Amino acid sequence: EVETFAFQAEIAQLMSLIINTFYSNKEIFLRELISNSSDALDKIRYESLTDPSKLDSGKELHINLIPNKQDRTLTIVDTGIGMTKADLINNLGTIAKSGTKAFMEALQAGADISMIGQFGVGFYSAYLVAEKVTVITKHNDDEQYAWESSAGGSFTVRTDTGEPMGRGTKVILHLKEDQTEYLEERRIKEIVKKHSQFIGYPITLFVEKE
Ligand SMILES: COc1c(C)cnc(Cn2cc(C#CCC(C)(C)O)c3c(Cl)nc(N)nc32)c1C
Repeated sequence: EVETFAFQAEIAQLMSLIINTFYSNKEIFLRELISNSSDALDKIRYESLTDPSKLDSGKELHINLIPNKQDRTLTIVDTGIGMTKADLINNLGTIAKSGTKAFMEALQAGADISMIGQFGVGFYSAYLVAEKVTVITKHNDDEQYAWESSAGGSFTVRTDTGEPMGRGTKVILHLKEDQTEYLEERRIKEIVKKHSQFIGYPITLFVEKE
C-alpha cells in the first residue's frame, strides 16, 4: 500500500520557490546530491569503525551516476547509510524547518539559490531540473522504501518491491523536457570536475548503450 503525506508547510513553500523562480545556473543540483551521498558514505564508514558488522550489507563505498536517455532519468546511487522510514516521513522535514526559513530570509536579503547547500536543504535543488523525484533507500535497521514527489504539496512512501539494494540510496530524477543536457556525458563530466573534484569516494559515470 502507498501512504500519502503533506510536506511541512515551510518545505512546501521552498519547493514552490525553486520551481517557479527564474534561475539559469541549474547545474548546482548535481553538486548538492553528490555532497549528500558523500556525507552518507562518511556516516556508515564512521559507524563501521566500532561495529564492522554494519558493512555486512555491502563493503564497497562508492557513488554511481547513471543517465538514461530512453526514460529521461538521471540516477544517483550511493552505498551510504540510507534512510529509515521515520527519516523519510518526519525527521528530515523537521530538521529542515529552521534552515528552510533561514534560506528564504537570505534569498530576499540578497542570497542566490546556489547557497542552498549552506542551509542544509540542498536536496530540494533537484526540482530545478526534475518534474518528479523518486528516492529508493535502504538502512541497515529498516526495510527498503520508495519515496516519491512531484511537488504540489505531498509525497508518498511505500515499501519497495523492486530489486534489493543491500544498503544505501538511489535518487532518480525524472527530468523536465528542456533539461536533457544533464543526460550528456560531456556535460556531467564538466559539472563533476568543476564542483566535485575533492570528493573522497569513487564516482563512476555509466555510459549509455547506443
Ligand atoms: C527522501 O528524500 C530526501 C529528502 C526528503 C530530504 N533530504 C534528502 C537528502 N538526504 C538526507 C539523508 C539522510 C539522513 C538521516 C541521517 C541521520 C543519516 O543524516 C540522505 C542520505 Cl542518508 N543519503 C542521501 N544520498 N541523501 C540524503 C533526501 C534524499
